[PDB]
This record gives sequence, C-alpha cells and structure tokens, in this order.
Amino acid sequence: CGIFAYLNYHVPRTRREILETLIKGLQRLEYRGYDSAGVGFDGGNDKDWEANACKIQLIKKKGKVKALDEEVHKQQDMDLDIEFDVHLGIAHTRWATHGEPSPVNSHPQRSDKNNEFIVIHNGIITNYKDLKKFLESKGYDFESETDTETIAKLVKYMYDNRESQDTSFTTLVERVIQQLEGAFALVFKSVHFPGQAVGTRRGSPLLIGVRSEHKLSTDHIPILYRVDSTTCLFPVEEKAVEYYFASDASAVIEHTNRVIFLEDDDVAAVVDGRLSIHRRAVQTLQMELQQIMKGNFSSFMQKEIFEQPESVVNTMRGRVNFDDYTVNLGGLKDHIKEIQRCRRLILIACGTSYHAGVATRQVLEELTELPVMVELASDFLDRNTPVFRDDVCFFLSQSGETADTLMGLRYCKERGALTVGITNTVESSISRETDCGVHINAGPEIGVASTKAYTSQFVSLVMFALMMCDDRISMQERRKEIMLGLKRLPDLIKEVLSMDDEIQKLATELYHQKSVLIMGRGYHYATCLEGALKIKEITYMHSEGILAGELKHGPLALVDKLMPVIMIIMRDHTYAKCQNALQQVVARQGRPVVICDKEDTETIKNTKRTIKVPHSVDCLQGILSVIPLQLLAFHLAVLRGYDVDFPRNLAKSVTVE
Amino acid sequence: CGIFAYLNYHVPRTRREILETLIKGLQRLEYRGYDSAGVGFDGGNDKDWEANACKIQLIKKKGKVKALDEEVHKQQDMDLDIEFDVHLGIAHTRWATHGEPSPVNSHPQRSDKNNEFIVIHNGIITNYKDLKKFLESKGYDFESETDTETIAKLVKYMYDNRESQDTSFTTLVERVIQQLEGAFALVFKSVHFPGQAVGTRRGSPLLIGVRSEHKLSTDHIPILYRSRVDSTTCLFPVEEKAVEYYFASDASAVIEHTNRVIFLEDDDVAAVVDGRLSIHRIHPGRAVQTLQMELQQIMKGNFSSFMQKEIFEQPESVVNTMRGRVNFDDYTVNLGGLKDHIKEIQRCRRLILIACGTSYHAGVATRQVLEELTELPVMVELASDFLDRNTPVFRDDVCFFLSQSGETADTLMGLRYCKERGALTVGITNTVESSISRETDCGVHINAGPEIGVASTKAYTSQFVSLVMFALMMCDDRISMQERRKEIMLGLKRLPDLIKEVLSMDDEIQKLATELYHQKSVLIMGRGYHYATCLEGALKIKEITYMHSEGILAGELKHGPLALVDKLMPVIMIIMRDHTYAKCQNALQQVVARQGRPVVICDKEDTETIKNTKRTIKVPHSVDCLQGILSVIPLQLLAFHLAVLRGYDVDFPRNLAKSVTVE
Ligand SMILES: O=C[C@H](O)[C@@H](O)[C@H](O)[C@H](O)COP(=O)(O)O
Ligand SMILES: O=C[C@H](O)[C@@H](O)[C@H](O)[C@H](O)COP(=O)(O)O
Ligand SMILES: N[C@@H](CCC(=O)O)C(=O)O
Repeated sequence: CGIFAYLNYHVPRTRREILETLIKGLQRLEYRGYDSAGVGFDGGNDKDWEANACKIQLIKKKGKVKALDEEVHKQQDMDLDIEFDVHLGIAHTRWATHGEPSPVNSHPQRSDKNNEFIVIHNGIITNYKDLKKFLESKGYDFESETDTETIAKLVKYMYDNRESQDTSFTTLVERVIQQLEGAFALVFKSVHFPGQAVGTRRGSPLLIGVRSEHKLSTDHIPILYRVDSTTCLFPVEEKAVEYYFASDASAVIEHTNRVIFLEDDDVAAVVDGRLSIHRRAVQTLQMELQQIMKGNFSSFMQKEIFEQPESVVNTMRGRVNFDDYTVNLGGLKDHIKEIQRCRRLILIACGTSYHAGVATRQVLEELTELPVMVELASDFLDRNTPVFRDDVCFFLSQSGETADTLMGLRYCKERGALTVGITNTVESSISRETDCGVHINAGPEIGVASTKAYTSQFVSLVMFALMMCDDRISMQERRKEIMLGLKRLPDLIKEVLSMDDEIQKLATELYHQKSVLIMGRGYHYATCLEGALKIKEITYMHSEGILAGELKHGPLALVDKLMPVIMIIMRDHTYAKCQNALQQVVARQGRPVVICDKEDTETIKNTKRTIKVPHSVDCLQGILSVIPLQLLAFHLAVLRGYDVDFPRNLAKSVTVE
Repeated sequence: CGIFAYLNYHVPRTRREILETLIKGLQRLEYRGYDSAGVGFDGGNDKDWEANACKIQLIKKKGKVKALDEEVHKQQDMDLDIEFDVHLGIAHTRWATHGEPSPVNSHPQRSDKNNEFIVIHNGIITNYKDLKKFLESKGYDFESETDTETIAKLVKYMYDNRESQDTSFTTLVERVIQQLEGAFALVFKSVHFPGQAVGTRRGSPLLIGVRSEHKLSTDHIPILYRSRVDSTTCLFPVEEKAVEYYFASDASAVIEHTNRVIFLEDDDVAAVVDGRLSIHRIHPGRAVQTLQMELQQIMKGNFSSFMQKEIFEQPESVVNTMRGRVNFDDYTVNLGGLKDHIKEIQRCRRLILIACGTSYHAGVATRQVLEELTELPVMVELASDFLDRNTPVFRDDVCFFLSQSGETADTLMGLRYCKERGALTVGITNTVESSISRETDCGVHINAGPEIGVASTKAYTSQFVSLVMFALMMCDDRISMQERRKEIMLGLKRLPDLIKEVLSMDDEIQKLATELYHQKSVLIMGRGYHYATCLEGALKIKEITYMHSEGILAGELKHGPLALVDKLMPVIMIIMRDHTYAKCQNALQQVVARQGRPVVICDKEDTETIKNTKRTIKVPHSVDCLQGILSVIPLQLLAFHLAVLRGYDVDFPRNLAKSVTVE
C-alpha cells in the first residue's frame, strides 16, 4: 500500500492543482498497491477558502490509479477553480489482499457520515475486533470490514471525551495509538483542526518532505515528551511552506529532496505551518528523479532488465579494484574479522531474494568453507529454526521491509547471531536493525517483478565471498578468475540483451501453452526456479522449475512431445550430467528449448531451438542464463495481453502478513 | 534386470517342473520393468539325465514372461517328462541398454553356436568395446549388439587358453571379471561343468537361497583366496546330498521356496560344485541369514493393483515399522539398530538428511520435529545437488541417508562422500543388505515390507515414523520434553486407526478425482508441517497421473505465485489445527479474494472451514508432527483414482530410464 498527502501552507493552489498533486503522488506509489485508491480533501464551492475547511469530500474507486483519476475528473458538483491558500489533502493506494477492493474498503476511512475525522493507514491493527466491539457499544456504527475504520472511529471517541476544549490534535492521536496494536503508518485530517496534519508510525515507513523558497529554521527537529520557535521546523521570515507525507520516497523526490524519516512512536504534527515531532534529523536524499522514470522504455520492467549492465557496475562501484584485484565492502569493514570467526552462514529471504541465495550458496561454501544454509523466511519462522551466537545471518531484501524477512531478523538477534543486511533501501528496517550490511546500490526498482535487484544481490554476495577468502594463498587464482569475470560481465550482459528479438520469436511459439517446465542443476538450479517464478508472476502460465538431477525420480513422467521444456546446459563441471538430463527429456519425445554456451557446438547442432549465451566464470554464469528468462517472461506477457509492471493479484513488497 | 536360477541337486525334478520354476521366478521380477526374457536349460530327450548335460537349449523372446511361458510349452522337440536328478536352469528379464529388444539380444547370451557357455547379466560393462575388439581379433564372432555377449565370449577364451585340463569353473570366471569394468550381477552355466553354477557381482545385488530337508554344514560360509575346498569350507547337506539352490538378484523370487539366503558382496565368486557351495575372493565369511519376508507381501491379494494395496495397507505397515521399538506399556522408544551409536550421535553438533525424490520429502516432513527434539541444526539435502556443490561436511556431523531401495546412485555417492569426511553415517532403508545399509556406520530398517508399486506410498509414511522415533530417542533424557514425548507416542498409538479413518473417505476422494478428471494443472498449497505434504502429493500426481501438479509454500503466495490464482485454476489447500492455523486461513482468504475456489484438506472438527468451503476432505485430528501422515494419504489416493479414471495402469512405470545405445 501507499500513503501520500500534500499540505500547501500559504502557497496558493487551485483545487485542480491539489488533486493533480495527489493523483501524481499515488501514481508514484501505485506499484505498492493498485487494487483500489482514494483521496480526501476539503469540499465546498465558497470563493473564500476559509469557509470550506469545515467540509471534507472523499472520492474513492475500485481499480488502478487511472480509475480514480477519471473519477476525480468529470465531477459535476466539485468546482476545481477554487484557490486554497491553506489546504491538506490525503490520498492512498491499496493492496487489498483480503475481501473486495471496493470504494467502501478503500481509504481514507471516516469516523462518521459528516467526515469529522479521516485517516489513511498502511499496516494491520492486530486488535481491531476488540476496538470495534468497544466502539460499537459506545454508539458508533461501522460501514466497512477494514481494520483501518476502527482507527477513525477511535480518534473521534477520544475527541468526544476530551477534558479541555483545546486539546491538541497530537494529544488525540497519542491516546489513539496507545490503544492500537500491531503496525501502522497513519496520516490524520480533521475539520476541527483545519489545515493540520498528524503523521505517526509504528513498524511501517513514513517520511515527511518539505519545500520552501525561504530558509528553514533548523535541520534537526528535537523530540518532545508530554512547541516554541526553537522547537519546530518552519520557514524563518515568511510562512510559505509545502509539506509532503509519504510512505515511499519515490512520491516526494519530484518535489524536494529534503525529507525527515520518522521513527517508531514519533508523532509528527503540522500546526500553523510548523512541523514538530512529539513522543529527528533532516536528510538530503541521493535519489534522482530520472531513476524512477521509464525513460524511453514502455515499461519499468523492461528498463530495469536492459539497465542491468549499468546497475551491475553500480553495485561494484567503489568496491572492486580490478587493477590490484581487491574487494572492499565498506559496510562490512568493522565486522568482517568477526564474521570470519563464526562457524555457519544462514541466508534468509523470500521469493526472488531467496533465489539469489540459492544462486550463490555454492561459491559461498567454496570460498568461505563454512556451512551455508538458505531458508525461506516464512518457513524459517514456522519451524523455530535453531540459531546460535556464532551464526552469521544474512537478510536479503530489496525493500528492507518484507515482514517475514524482518521477523526472521529479530528472531536471530534475540539468539545472539551476527546479522548482515543485503538491501536496496537505505532507510529500511532491515538495514537499520542489522549489525552491518551492504547497500546493493542497484537504484530504485519500480517493476513489481524483481530483475536488477536479483543480479545486484547475486553480485553483492559474490563480492562478500571474495573478501572472505582474501587471505588464502591457495585461492588467489580463483579470486582473480572471478574478478576478471566481473570486469567482463557488463559487456556480456549487453551481448545477451542483443538477443531480445530472437527470444521474442520463441515467445510467439509458447504463449498459447498452459505449462512449461524449466530444468537446471548446480549453479543454474536458482536460474530455473527464478525463471519459473518470473513466468508465473507476469504471464500466469504454469511454469515450474525442476532440479535436473531429480527428473529420474518421478517428474520426468510429465514430459511428452506436448509439454514445453526449457533446459539450461552450461559449460561447468555438471555439463555431462546436464547432457544426460537432456537425453532423458528427448527420449520422452520432449522438444526442449536449450539455454547453452555459444561454443557448445555439440548442443547447438542437435537442438533446434537454442539460446546461445556468452561464456563466463561458472559461479557468475547464473547472471547471464537468467536474463533470457527475464526477457522471455516479458515477451510472453505482452503476447498474452498483460501488463508486465502490474501483475494481477499482488503488488511489490510484502510488508504485512 | 532380473536374474533367477534354480539348481536341484539330487532332488529329482521333471523338465516341466524345472521350467515352471524358472518362469515363476521371472514372474516375481516383472515388477522392476523389462522388454524381453529368456531361459537356459539342458536340451536332449535321453531318458538318462546324465547324457543331456552336454546340450544347452535356449528359449528367448522379446515381450512378456507370459509369451515366454507360451513359447516353452510349445516346443515340439522338447519332452517335458524327463526326470533330472541334477540340473541347473537360469532365467533372465532384460531392460535393454545396449542393443534393441530382440531374441538375439535377449539373455542368456552364449559363447558360440553350440552354447558351451551361457550367462545372464544385470548391469553394464563399460569397457565392452575394447573387449569385443580383442575377442574378434582372436577369432570370436559376435551376433548381438549387447555388452553382455563379451562376457560369454570372454569366458570361453579363458577356457580355450586354460593351462591345465582341470582348471575350475571359478578360476575361469575369476579371470573374466578381472577384465570387466562397470557394474554387473552374473550367473554362468556351461556344458564343460555340468550341474555347476557360478555367480558373482560388482555393484549389483545377487543372493543365493538354499533349501534342504537335511542339516546344513554351516550357517557362515568362509571365504577363500587364490585355503582348500573341503567339507569344513563350504555349505552342503551333511549326511545326504539332496539340496536346492536359488540364485536371484531380488529375494522376491526366492522367498516362496526358502527364507535362508546368502547375500554376496563385490568380487565374491560363488560356485556350486558337487552340490556344495563355496565363495572365493580375488576369518571373513558370508552369513546364511533368515529373511523376514513372505510371499503374501509381494502379491496383490484382493487388491486390483500394488498401488492400491500398498496405500490401503498403511495401517499395517506403520504398525510393522513400530514393532519392537515403541513400548506402549511404559511409553519408551528403542531402535536397536542405533544401540551402539546413539550416545555418539548425541555428542554431534549437526544433522544432515540426504536423499532423492520422495525419500527427500520424508526428510522435509520430519525436519521441524527433529529440530525441536534434538535442538540441533537439521539440514535437508537433495543428493544430486549435495554432490554438485561439494557441500562442507565435518567429523561431528551425523548424516542420514534415506532410501527405500538402498541403492540409489546419488544417495549412495553422497554416503561415500560423507564417509571420506569422517562423518557418522546412518542409513534409513527398506532393503536388507542393500549398499546403503551395508556402508553406513549404523542404520534402521523401516520394515514396511517390500514395495512393489511404481510410486513410494508406504515407504514414505514408514520413513516418516522411523524419523519421528529417532527424534524421540534423542530427547529421552530431557525432563522438560517428557510431556511432549508422551503426546507424540500416544499419537503413534492411535495412528493406525486414524489412517483407517482416512482410508474410509475413499469415496469422497473419488468424487474429487471426478472433478479434476479433465484438468491439466492443480496447485497444492500448505506450510509448516504440511509443506512436505504439498511437495509429495504434487510428485505423486505428476508421476502417476501425468498432470501438472505443483506444491507451493503458502507463505510464498504474495511473493509471486498467487498470480496463478483465478476462477479456472484448481487448488488444493491444507489447513490443519496446529500453530500455523491462522496463517493458513490467511492464505485461504488471499486465494478466495482472487476468485480461487480451493478444495481444503482440513481437520474433522474444524467447523468454520467446513461451512465456508464447498468441498473439504475432513481428516481426523492428530498431534501436529504426525498430521502429515494423515494429510498426504488423500493425495496418494487422488493420484490413484485420477490415473484409473484416465485409463492408466498405476502399476506400469512410465519414464523408467533413457534410450538404448545402438553404436
Ligand atoms: O518477482 C518476484 C519479487 O521480486 C518477489 O519475489 C520479491 O523478491 C519478494 O517479495 C522479496 O521482497 P524483498 O526483496 O523486498 O525482500
Ligand atoms: O515415488 C517416487 C520415487 O519413490 C522417487 O521419488 C525416488 O526415486 C525415490 O523416492 C528414491 O529412491 P529410494 O528411496 O530407493 O532411494
Ligand atoms: N546391459 C545388458 C543388461 C541390461 C540389464 O541389466 O537388463 C543388456 O542390455 O543386455
């Protein structure tokens, strides 16, 4: 899900300009949830904007942001020309994992039929049933089946039982969150507090961007405990200021790169255009606007596939020195020596990030000589896996917020393990709570299906392995071989992308099929699992990865002349065994597409359809052999008429159960 | 593929009775798969059986043993009433690897046009090319495209170039196997050594059954090296000569005649000369042991297939697995196979389970309870990948090797890899004297009885129970775990009756098979204790039904696979009453919200799930770490009934192996 709110303080904006900013903020967050959306703003058609802050209008609609954009427009009652010197608008795109994605269930949620209080919520309230029963007894009636509604009905209850006539907006939200359980990121708007916004979080990201032509009072907001001009953030000599609440930085970068990352239990509040935090820093983001733009590509997934030559270079920038063959990961400098004294590596992740661990398990075993265990986070938790003080636990997470991965992190910390975060989001929970970590530095990934995050994770884990063995005389040549591979890897990726058209032809031969089996072993077990997940996710074909050595133990019975098969046969030590699997498939009359080496003339001669990828070091080849499957999934999805960026039934980053 | 030979020594039999015995032997071996078969026996219709040993008749045929039995009872020249006081007959079923299925390529293979030597062979001679060229350069002409023929020709070369007039049959075979490379089980017969048999093996099972009404000379055969062959050296009936020997590659062909067997080992050369059995190599000996196997265990009975029998007899196989090991009187567990090792095992620091296919799934199904009760790290490895990666193994690892057959190559090579690293090795097997049970430090025979069906059914659930039993041993000194152990053992006590309860819903499973009859895919979703159930049920439905079933960890749905859900994709979800119940319900809501309409395997008493879902398979509640046995059985049956609806033969293996070398 995604949160966005726009607060213009003495920066006159028309209602049209305001609603455009909200929609434009949701579009930036749409990849976080696109089942439904809604906006909340001040209604009324009084030329004087001050007589309109007592009327809150809600426009919510099932579907993607484009459906809400059309609903906001061609509205007969709303006059879009009214100028607002001060105004607060809140918006929200929803990933509806439960129930119907109906307007009633979209946010903002309201406290009554006159919208005295509205709220937008990311997360889950683990005790909304108790609150609902309590609030129902006190006379409040509910209209939706969302846990968020109990938050709106509760901030009104706290207001209906306030001791003084001027209890601050912060005081009410404080009494609310004290009764809530679980995780939440909230933005409140009320008619009783016109133009005032309150943002708070507990286990869900929430940041505040600020723009103003004038100097700002400070760059380090002080926290308060239960509000003068040396305490709040505001413009000095004038009032003009613009604030931006958001659950993701992609919605704010276009307006400003000055954001305040809230923390758990921080209750931010904008009163009289002044931002104070109750109960710290003011940072400069390094993201650029072009990083979250399609550019000349028709989709984000295709851009992020084709930019992998550059993102791989960015992952290694400042860390790999090819002149002297040295590897330094700054984030591990104060911990690498103690990691070498540990006795086991555990890699914990979900989905494609788990596949990145499968893809590097072998070279990690080889270069560290430690046991390496790779776990799916959800199952890791279900089993209460044994963990010890001399374990090193890696947590692979592009977003750094995946719930199961984060819970795994806290589980391992409670048992005293050394924790390492491999993330692509600097201010994420996983990067904060780990003892040390590496930022894979791939740039923002907007496509729901991970592409560059996978290859950048792959590379990051290889660089770690290279550090772990840098004191072994016997492994110096192996390190050189690998680092030369990394130097040549970007150009070889380019060589693979130049086969786009050849892979598109193959896609036209498969797009009508129901299933496809993808087979590999060794270094390319991960390749066949990840290709199968990509094809599942964006084409909806029933693709399944099968370990090639396991064919003879049952699954080969599926194969006949009608079952599509893709096989990966590379030039490594498993080549002869892969040739046996291919022979078994052909004996069953399978007509497989084979991803093989350009020089593998024997395979190329005897197979009709081959994808000929260039050769690299065996422990880097998985990067090259997975990219044809990224592209095949892309082209299969287009032929079948689906949107590669917005696959059905899900969104990007699983931050809740 | 299947070897059987029958030697009656001063036990008179007619040619008819001898041939009936050979054919019956081959019938016990058909279940392994084959494309042809043949027999070898003495020809000639001389009323005196002694004048017929110089003539060897072969009857081979591409096709089934029934066709061979028809060929045998159709020879106008063979008089079946001749009585042999001494005779050796050999029989073979072939799964072709070198040469197309045909009469000439069938076994027995012969050394010349007069059948001076004949041999039957399980395996592959990897250097048959060099041997065929050498023999052809010495004037020996080949008629088949099989590697086996080089063995028959080679033994005649050793005979033609023998130094003394009385070089033993064993000496000739010793020199043959010195030149062979690869895997083989072999039985030889020759007109030059009438009534004598020689068997030998390298990397392929071979055993000898024995029966006599007279006392046998020993129950432990000493080994000889090239040590004379006298009455203190070999096995024989003491005061009289009468004795019968049964060579076989599988005890299933011996057990209806005798349960006294000698299992051979690599490079043993076993010979029957003058009715006496000796074993040569190039003090140690080979035991005559009693098999706890009965013919009824390898017969269908009143079931229409072995798959149905072995599924429906799981109440009895689970009981058999626990016999002598779980005391339900004082609630203790004792695995005798681990007596001299359990204390060393308890000092190790990690458990590794290594296996293939469904045996790997049994590791996945018991991983959590092993972690809980041992408190050690438990790693579950697919054997082939384990080998590809050169996985780190250490002297204080305990490595488990799960294998119904005890011969699976990758599992067996994983075993040898771990032994080289000094790990303590444990075999969980269902086959007496298999390679994995022999080469591990200690082991447990799951004692499910022989598995004749193509797919693992009872072997899986018996492996499950054996691993739970081991877990219970590992924590028997822990005060804090005594209530948990008692709960589990009470669950084991009730498990047979709860399996019967699941089986009594067979009609409900058939209705589900009707619904999925026309479907091409089905996703099977679960987590925790029932992750393995998803993987294992999906494998059975692939292997037996030939439809695209896939197991999917429920916690992974929102990470991609949920995109497959719509109103057309069939889904089976497992929702049991354990600690992941709420998370499983969450998965169900996620699927239903995207128009999925899953069938749910759930607890018998789970009222909420049953009312809010159309079709539910309701199984009885058990302890959480045993529920996987009950939740997988409906999927075994679903695989079975779907295959029957679609007209498939559940006892016919499909993939089997790969193509045949034509060269
Ligand atoms: O195409 C697949 C997705 O990329 C998905 O499987 C993702 O890998 C997981 O949801 C983990 O998310 P994080 O990488 O943010 O932890
Ligand atoms: O039903 C499937 C088969 O049983 C297959 O998965 C595999 O070949 C065995 O499970 C492993 O063989 P062993 O258990 O004999 O090692
Ligand atoms: N390789 C031999 C024997 C195969 C088997 O074990 O049946 C052949 O093809 O004749």
